[PDB]
Amino acid sequence: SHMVEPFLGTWKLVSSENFEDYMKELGVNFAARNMAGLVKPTVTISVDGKMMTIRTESSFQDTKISFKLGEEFDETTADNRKVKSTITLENGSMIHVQKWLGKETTIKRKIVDEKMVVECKMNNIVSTRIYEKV
Ligand SMILES: CCCCCCCCCCCCCC(=O)O
Repeated sequence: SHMVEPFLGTWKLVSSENFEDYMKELGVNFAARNMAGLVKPTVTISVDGKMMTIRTESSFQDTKISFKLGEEFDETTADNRKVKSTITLENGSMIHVQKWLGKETTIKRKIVDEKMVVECKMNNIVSTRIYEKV
């Protein structure tokens, strides 16, 4: 397994653009939007054989997912949506699709200059979050 290797590690958020409207588009209630909005999460990406784990830790939230690449799985998101998630590697990006209630959002991560640039998109609203390797 070579294609995941650049994303393996511990990443700490350092910048965020338009996260408020992305969450607004997602339906996150306004109280939760300021819990998520004023915090810098640490995201940990790891592999244990067949299995990948992506842990997100906050002051507030401490959620994580485990999955095999390209195998849909059930996920409860931090805002309590019950989604169907599929995570692939495509063109050197890691792509996470969530589908729920006939809605979809995607989270794309790519390594640029040793930083992890994460693009969150729903319905033409885009948020860009950039993490630094710890
Ligand atoms: C626990 C407080 C509620 C937070 C709700 C927003 C989370 C929904 C999806 C956020 C995905 C951010 C992805 C990332 O930057 O790694």
